[PDB]
Amino acid sequence: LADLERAARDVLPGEIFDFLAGGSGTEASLVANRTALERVFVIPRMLRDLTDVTTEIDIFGRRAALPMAVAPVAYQRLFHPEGELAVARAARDAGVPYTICTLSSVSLEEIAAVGGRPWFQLFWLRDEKRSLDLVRRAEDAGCEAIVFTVDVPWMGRRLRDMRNGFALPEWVTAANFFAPATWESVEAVRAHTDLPVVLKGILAVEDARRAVDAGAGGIVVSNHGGRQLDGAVPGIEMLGEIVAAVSGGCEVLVDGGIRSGGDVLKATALGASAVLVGRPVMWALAAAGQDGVRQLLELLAEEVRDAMGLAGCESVGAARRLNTKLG
Amino acid sequence: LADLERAARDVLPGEIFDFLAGGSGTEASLVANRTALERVFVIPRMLRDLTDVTTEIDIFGRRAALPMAVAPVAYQRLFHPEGELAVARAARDAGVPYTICTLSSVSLEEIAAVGGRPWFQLFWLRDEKRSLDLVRRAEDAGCEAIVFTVDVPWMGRRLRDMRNGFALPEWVTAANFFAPATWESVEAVRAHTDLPVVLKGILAVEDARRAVDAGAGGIVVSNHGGRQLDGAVPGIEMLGEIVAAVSGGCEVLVDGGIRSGGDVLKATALGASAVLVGRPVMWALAAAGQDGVRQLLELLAEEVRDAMGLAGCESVGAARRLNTKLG
Amino acid sequence: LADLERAARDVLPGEIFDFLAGGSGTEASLVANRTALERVFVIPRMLRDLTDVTTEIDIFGRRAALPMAVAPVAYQRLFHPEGELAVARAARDAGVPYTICTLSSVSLEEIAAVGGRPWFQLFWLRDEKRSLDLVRRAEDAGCEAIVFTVDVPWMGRRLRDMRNGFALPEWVTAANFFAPATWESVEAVRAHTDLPVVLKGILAVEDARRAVDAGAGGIVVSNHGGRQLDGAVPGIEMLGEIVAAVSGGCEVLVDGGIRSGGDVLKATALGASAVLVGRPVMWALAAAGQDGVRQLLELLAEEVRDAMGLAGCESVGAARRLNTKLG
Amino acid sequence: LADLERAARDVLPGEIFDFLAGGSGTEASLVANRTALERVFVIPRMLRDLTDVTTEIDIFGRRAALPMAVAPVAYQRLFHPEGELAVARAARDAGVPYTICTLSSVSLEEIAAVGGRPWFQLFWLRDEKRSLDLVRRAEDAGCEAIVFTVDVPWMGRRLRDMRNGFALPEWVTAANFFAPATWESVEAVRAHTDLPVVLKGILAVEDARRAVDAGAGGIVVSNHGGRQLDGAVPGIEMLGEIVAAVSGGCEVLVDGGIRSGGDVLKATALGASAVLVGRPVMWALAAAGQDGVRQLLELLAEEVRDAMGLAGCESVGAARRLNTKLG
Ligand SMILES: Cc1cc2nc3c(=O)[nH]c(=O)nc-3n(C[C@H](O)[C@H](O)[C@H](O)COP(=O)(O)O)c2cc1C
Ligand SMILES: Cc1cc2nc3c(=O)[nH]c(=O)nc-3n(C[C@H](O)[C@H](O)[C@H](O)COP(=O)(O)O)c2cc1C
Ligand SMILES: Cc1cc2nc3c(=O)[nH]c(=O)nc-3n(C[C@H](O)[C@H](O)[C@H](O)COP(=O)(O)O)c2cc1C
Ligand SMILES: Cc1cc2nc3c(=O)[nH]c(=O)nc-3n(C[C@H](O)[C@H](O)[C@H](O)COP(=O)(O)O)c2cc1C
Ligand SMILES: C[C@H](C(=O)O)c1ccccc1
Ligand SMILES: C[C@H](C(=O)O)c1ccccc1
Ligand SMILES: C[C@H](C(=O)O)c1ccccc1
Ligand SMILES: C[C@H](C(=O)O)c1ccccc1
Ligand SMILES: C[C@H](C(=O)O)c1ccccc1
Ligand SMILES: C[C@H](C(=O)O)c1ccccc1
Ligand SMILES: C[C@H](C(=O)O)c1ccccc1
Ligand SMILES: C[C@H](C(=O)O)c1ccccc1
Repeated sequence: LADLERAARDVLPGEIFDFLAGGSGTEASLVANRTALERVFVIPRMLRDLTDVTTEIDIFGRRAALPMAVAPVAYQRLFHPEGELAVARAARDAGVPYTICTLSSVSLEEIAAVGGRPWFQLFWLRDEKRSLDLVRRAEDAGCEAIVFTVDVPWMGRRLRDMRNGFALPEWVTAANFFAPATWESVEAVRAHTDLPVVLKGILAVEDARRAVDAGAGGIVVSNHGGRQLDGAVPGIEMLGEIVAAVSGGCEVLVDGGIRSGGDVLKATALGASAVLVGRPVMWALAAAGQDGVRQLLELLAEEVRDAMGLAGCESVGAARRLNTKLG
Repeated sequence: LADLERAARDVLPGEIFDFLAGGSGTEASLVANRTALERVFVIPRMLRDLTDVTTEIDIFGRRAALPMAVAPVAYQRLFHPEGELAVARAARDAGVPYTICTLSSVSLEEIAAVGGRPWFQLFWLRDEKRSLDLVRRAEDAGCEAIVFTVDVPWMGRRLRDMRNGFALPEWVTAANFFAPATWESVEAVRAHTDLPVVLKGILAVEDARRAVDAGAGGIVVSNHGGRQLDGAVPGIEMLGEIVAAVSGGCEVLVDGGIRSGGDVLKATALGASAVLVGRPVMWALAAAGQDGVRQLLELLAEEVRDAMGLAGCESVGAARRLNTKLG
Repeated sequence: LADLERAARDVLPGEIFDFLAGGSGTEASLVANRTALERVFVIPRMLRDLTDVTTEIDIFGRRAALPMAVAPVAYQRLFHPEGELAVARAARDAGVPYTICTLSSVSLEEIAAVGGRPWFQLFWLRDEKRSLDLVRRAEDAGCEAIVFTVDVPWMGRRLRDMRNGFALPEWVTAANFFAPATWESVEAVRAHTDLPVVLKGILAVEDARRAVDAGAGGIVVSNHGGRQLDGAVPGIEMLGEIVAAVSGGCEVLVDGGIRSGGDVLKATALGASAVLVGRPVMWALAAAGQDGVRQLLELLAEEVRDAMGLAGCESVGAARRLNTKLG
Repeated sequence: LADLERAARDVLPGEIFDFLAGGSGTEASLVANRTALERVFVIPRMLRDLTDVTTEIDIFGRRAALPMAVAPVAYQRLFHPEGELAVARAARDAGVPYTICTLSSVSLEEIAAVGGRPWFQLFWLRDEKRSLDLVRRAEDAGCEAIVFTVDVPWMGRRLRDMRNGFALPEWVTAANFFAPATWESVEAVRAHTDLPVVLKGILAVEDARRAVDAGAGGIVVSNHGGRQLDGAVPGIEMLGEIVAAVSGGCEVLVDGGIRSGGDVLKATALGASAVLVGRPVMWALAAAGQDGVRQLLELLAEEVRDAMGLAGCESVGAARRLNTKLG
């Protein structure tokens, strides 16, 4: 919700609010994530049984309360002193998976100890052995999926951060402590874990197909929130094509700009299994810590149920069968 | 007309003007109703006989003076002290059907006693028997059609109203005194009345077809003025597809954003039998009571005749055969 | 040119500037005339012989210096005291046809006496005999074509004029001194003159075809400058379709929003034989009388030649064979 | 980069900043060059080997460091006292071809003596012999290609310059010291040089094909930065069609609005061999002379490499095989 964004702008130092809000380049891809969702209209169905509307899904072996997970966002102590623990606690209590980052400001084992349904996001290290160590650590700690970020051979050029000369406060560190990943890297991860491997940052149809062929359990259709290639298509504009191409071969998630339950409904109707949400979770953390994130997740939960029922869907499956029109 | 909107803003308390003007969510569907009409252009015909231009139609057994009816709008005493009686009187005198609401602030029997061509809008009650009682009451009072609202399994989230903490003044009540409706509910209504049943809030083509199959006498292609699902397609964007699918099997009405006789002409040219008009009627009621609504209906009548003749149509039938271009 | 518009706003009384600038309704069709031209892009050709670029055309038996004529605009004494005589003189000297109006503020015989290539615009009178008298007068005076306006069964609702309570100054009159025209009216005119009859205000393809069948020598594809049906498609959006349908059976002119030589080039490339120009001619008349109109026509002549040659066209015929892309 | 534009506005006299920034007419084609690029989105590829990303290309017999050359811009002493020598030096040092203009404010032999990879832009003179002299001079001086400008049968109408009454300062001259070029002119140039002839200002597909047939070694798909025909399509909107039509028969360059490495990537993905960059180079020259241009070229080099790798391309060839989506 947009209320939370203003609250976060008030509390955070400007340069940190910019690290959070910004995109790469001219921010064309950042803006397009929103434009893309705004142009999607749902064709709701009427007069269906709504006696037992449920927003639950099963994904990567487990039930989730909503078709949504908290996206990986590095260094969450930048936003609140409890950082990742505040968010992970709120996510647990909401029944939403939480993605622990490779660049988390609290150790992955500490965040996993919170409980809930933790996933682990991997950045490939120069050193196949350390990469595979991180994976093994995550698995030993009870993470349920490996979200391999594949869109960051190196970081995008964030002009806000360069303009600010933004740097990590010395009170924030990479508590778990890089090279471009390839398909060979994916295979090394797949061969070393029994957890589902989910490739995050896929936009081309042939890469979605190859992800299935590679043994991925999922993909996240994503332009990294407009922070990587400036001019990369929004994931929501590729999603329907990608869902058709994989034809049920893996879960297909999407992110970028999801700001309401209606947006979740749009993504579902375009064929997404679930969405990730990034910036809004951080606005809520900045504004009110754990209880802020809890309130955000409850509002999203309400909005998703509302939208589903208004659209005649008693389940997320039904929402996936909704048609859309581009406006 | 837009003159009336400003007049109403001046006279009404802010929170009531917001209950009236607002949509759900981000108001995306509210804005899109207008955008959709603005992008439609008519291809007028020339050099046709206009000696006897008539705006009359026959609908649900009766003549109407224009291809238009007053939409159901709950609690019209919110806008003027004479509420529904002022509007119903003006509608009668203009030869326009008036839709009496389930949530009317004057009793349905009182409004029907005004005369004219009253229709009755139904909200389904938890309790098939009370629902069917309302229907029987309406029929006994001389209502000519049952407008079953099928897009409100529960109310949309109106953020204006939540922000205002808007509530009914204790001087406005539901003078006729809820559960999600299904297709079984439609059948129960159809089996209990000889009046045409008109399903209001249809947007999917397959729901329009099923409405015909269900024995509806009409549908209203509608996103509830942008007040229900935020992100629901505008009815005007579905209308041509829907008209083709039903292929004369029931009357096909449309609403949402109709603000002029030219807009009526656009809807007709897209295949609508008639339109509903909501907010403008309430602006006129707020501004000048019965005579306000009369002046609005006379202006609309003038604008419809003007537009028709400019477009070479001596009858509404001819207007339906006009072609359009999207701009 | 836009310089002239400001100059005219300065000199004219507000209500007269509004009679000139305004459209009907919400001015949707007025704005769309401009939008339509702005979205058209020309694909220029290179490396062609331009040794003898000519902007001349033959139309309705006679040479014209440019593919352009002055549109019919009633009551030109509203804008300058010399009214129609100032404009007709400038047009003559530029080699541009001038359309004398039925509602001219100087008599048709006086304006024709100026010389040049006068056409005569007809409004159909209640009274076939008086209509045919006007036609005969025009023909006896040496007018070369009858421009039958077919888009005014009655006048559009000009809200600017209603708001101003605009009325003709008693010093402006209809110096030549109404009913809806039909196809029978066209035939009566065609049977009573040997001059080419040009139907002005055609937008539907089937009306363009029927115009040919009816023996018209031309049509003007036009929404009457956005002053008749509000929501009528711009002529420029129908032109290519219309040109294809008539397949050389009559001349096909266009008007609405032409504001430069580049706009003339766009219209030509879409298949127009020539354009009409209305409002700009009146801005020039208001600003500087006869010499104002002369300067406007010389600027347009320069701009047309410039655009043609830049686009590799040594003749208007070649310009008609240019391709376009919609942006 | 946009930083440089403001810096240049500060330092340059207004009328010179306008000679540089302006387009012809209403500047519709100038704006459309930017719009066109902004609507192009790239579909990046992931997980490819990026161990040796190279931005180098071979063109017209020689290696270039980037798929980019400095566009021909007349009279560069207008912007800085070192004019063309400052730019040519920076280009040399960056490994970017520099296009020497026929209307250069330093002699072509002086600029060629700088070294690097100089090309020579030709304007056709009234006098085939002088034209061919210029060509021979360029060839004798070591220029590697002849960029024949074919979109200037005469200059466009630059309203900024007419409004300013802009004229060359007497301290700027055409140091190398006109008629419309035709296909016969192209042949005369082709027959008189062994250098590749590159036709600059092609927009029609059939002109691109005829350029190949004529023995051109390249074309530049271009609307001359919006300075020639106002309303000419942007080159970027024709590029994909043109690349398909020539089917490898010559190099296909593009210009107009390229303002970042991401823009270069878009052009490549649409099929361009390379781009030209005009205005930005002049902003950098105005702001900081030779070192300004060097800094611009290093920033562009960084941005091109960044974008390529983010998009999974280890070479420009790979970038050409990227797909795009129009937004
Ligand atoms: C401050 C910030 C940090 C991020 N850090 C990471 C990261 O460490 N790993 C990752 O895969 N994605 C990262 N992302 C991208 C998000 O996972 C997600 O793709 C993007 O934020 C989704 O868009 P949304 O923020 O619009 O909801 C980050 C995003 C932001 C805004
Ligand atoms: C204040 C308000 C109250 C409404 N109440 C009802 C209602 O009780 N029943 C119903 O079916 N629709 C209701 N509607 C929706 C209208 O019938 C209609 O679909 C919508 O207003 C049409 O759009 P328009 O207002 O843009 O003309 C209401 C609309 C407004 C603005
Ligand atoms: C003040 C005014 C008066 C007009 N009078 C007439 C008229 O008497 N007869 C006619 O056929 N068209 C008339 N028109 C329409 C023009 O002939 C022409 O279709 C329209 O002005 C073309 O558009 P433009 O003004 O954008 O160039 C008039 C237009 C204006 C602005
Ligand atoms: C001030 C100026 C002068 C120019 N002079 C020439 C010229 O002498 N020869 C030529 O072929 N193009 C000329 N051009 C056009 C450029 O070569 C190029 O096509 C255009 O600038 C590319 O667009 P960009 O400026 O947006 O990068 C000129 C452009 C500008 C802005
Ligand atoms: C992936 C993520 C991002 O900001 O996109 C990131 C944040 C900080 C440092 C490295 C990467
Ligand atoms: C005009 C409207 C819009 O884009 O607001 C629209 C919605 C759905 C499909 C087409 C157009
Ligand atoms: C259907 C209608 C509405 O506002 O959409 C309504 C108004 C007041 C209370 C309930 C429903
Ligand atoms: C450009 C114009 C508009 O959208 O204003 C248009 C009207 C009808 C069809 C296409 C375009
Ligand atoms: C046709 C023309 C017009 O304004 O469109 C007109 C002007 C004055 C009076 C009648 C008609
Ligand atoms: C993007 C550009 C525009 O509309 O400015 C365009 C010109 C011609 C064709 C398509 C797009
Ligand atoms: C081609 C170029 C231009 O400005 O487009 C030019 C600049 C000055 C003088 C002549 C031509
Ligand atoms: C909505 C978005 C945009 O134009 O910003 C888009 C990007 C690529 C393709 C279609 C739409």
